[PDB]
Amino acid sequence: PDYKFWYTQPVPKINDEFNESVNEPFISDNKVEDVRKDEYKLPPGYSWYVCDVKDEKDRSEIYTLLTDNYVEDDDNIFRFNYSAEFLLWALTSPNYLKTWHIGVKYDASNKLIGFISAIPTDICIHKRTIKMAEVNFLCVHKTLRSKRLAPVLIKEITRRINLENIWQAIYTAGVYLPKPVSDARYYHRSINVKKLIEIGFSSLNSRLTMSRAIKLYRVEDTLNIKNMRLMKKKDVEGVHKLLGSYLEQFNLYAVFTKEEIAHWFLPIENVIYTYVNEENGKIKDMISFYSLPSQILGNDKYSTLNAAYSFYNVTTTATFKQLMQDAILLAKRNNFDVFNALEVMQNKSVFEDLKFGEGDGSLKYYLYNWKCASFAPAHVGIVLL
Ligand SMILES: CCCCCCCCCCCCCC(=O)SCCNC(=O)CCNC(=O)[C@H](O)C(C)(C)COP(=O)(O)OP(=O)(O)OC[C@H]1O[C@@H](n2cnc3c(N)ncnc32)[C@H](O)[C@@H]1OP(=O)(O)O
Ligand SMILES: Cc1nn(C)c(C)c1CCOc1c(-c2ccc3c(c2)c(CN(C)C)nn3C)ccc(F)c1F
Ligand SMILES: [Cl-]
Repeated sequence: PDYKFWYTQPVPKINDEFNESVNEPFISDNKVEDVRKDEYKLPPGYSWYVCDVKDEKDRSEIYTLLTDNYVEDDDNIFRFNYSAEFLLWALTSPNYLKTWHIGVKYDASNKLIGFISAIPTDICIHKRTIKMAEVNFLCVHKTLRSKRLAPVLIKEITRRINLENIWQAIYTAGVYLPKPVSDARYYHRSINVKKLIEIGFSSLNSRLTMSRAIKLYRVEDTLNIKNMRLMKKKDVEGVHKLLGSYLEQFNLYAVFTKEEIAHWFLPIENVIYTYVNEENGKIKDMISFYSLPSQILGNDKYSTLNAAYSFYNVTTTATFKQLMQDAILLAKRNNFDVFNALEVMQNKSVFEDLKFGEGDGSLKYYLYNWKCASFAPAHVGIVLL
């Protein structure tokens, strides 16, 4: 309603809208020399802490903070449980900066109570490519909510990003803020349907008995693209071409270098899965999904929902439906309970046929210090972790 913090920031007002001829910063001609060199003031008893995510102990402190205090679903039934190895992968992409991994400690206990992170990436927005920061993993301890700590974290990481002569950022949130460039509902494809029913993720009715639900979501254990196999280092050049060509159609996407392709797609158990179809030495199809479990709050039988999240998928030798059918199958083969996807890129066109259910909310895409026309989520070509 009031947006007292966000209306001090270079972002659109709630009722602002720009036509497609507008694609530029709110504030231009920024000078690194004029950026503040002092850290933002914290309340007494709290201090900034630079986290070394490559140090197991520092990384474990971040892991604990998020496990206990990060995103929950709208009904406080699930809480994200990013693994420590996932956080390593998500935060140490090519040319990342340690000083963009910012913690807040409570001095008396020496314990982390706040975190925010960014990584650098080239972002193409309406065909214009801008060096940006991708902001993620903003988290304040549950006991310290609504004390205006989040604006301090946001202003401090803004300052540190500006020190590197970067003046734009991309971020996503479930909360509505000024002002989304796009808004994407999420959908869920049941794989282990008995577990999903028992934990309250899915439901039954008189027409859909347990046995009927299990049969509805049963899948054939045979791939439409028979040679889909785990990506290897030799495939980096081919994935770079296949995905890079595909993404140029969208209004918002990351312009991956080959080093970034290797980092974001080479498979890591329980973190990132990429499968490729190689034909005549060329990569002609790819499937990828990442592992993001949710802790199941207060369930005595199951502690974790094992969820695969659709990442980037491209096909040239099958239909997109056939490709995403294989994606579901590959997630099932890797013991995931549910396959989750946003209505971005071509995804929505397969949701009905492949038996996805609509979820309870949406993920909003935002840019910082950029004015441009908004667009439908099918024009979004980027997925943030
Ligand atoms: C050039 C470089 C620029 C770099 C920066 C680019 C921007 C990056 C922006 C960050 C991108 C994050 C990407 C992700 O990580 S999205 C993941 C967000 N994390 C969670 O949801 C975890 C669980 N919740 C929490 O930890 C806290 O509730 C957080 C920390 C989220 C808010 O803490 P708290 O609830 O204790 O609130 P407060 O009293 O301190 O602060 C209230 C103010 O903060 C605004 N708020 C609330 N939630 C969010 C949110 N998710 N993005 C942006 N702003 C948010 C809110 O509208 C209000 O402002 P205004 O309404 O009064 O104006
Ligand atoms: C399961 C589950 N367990 N928990 C704890 C939730 C919230 C869910 C729903 C997940 O919804 C998503 C999200 C999705 C939706 C909201 C999100 C997120 C992802 C993120 C993480 N990144 C993108 C910032 N933050 N927020 C607020 C992104 C892509 C999807 F395909 C989803 F199904
Ligand atoms: Cl200020």
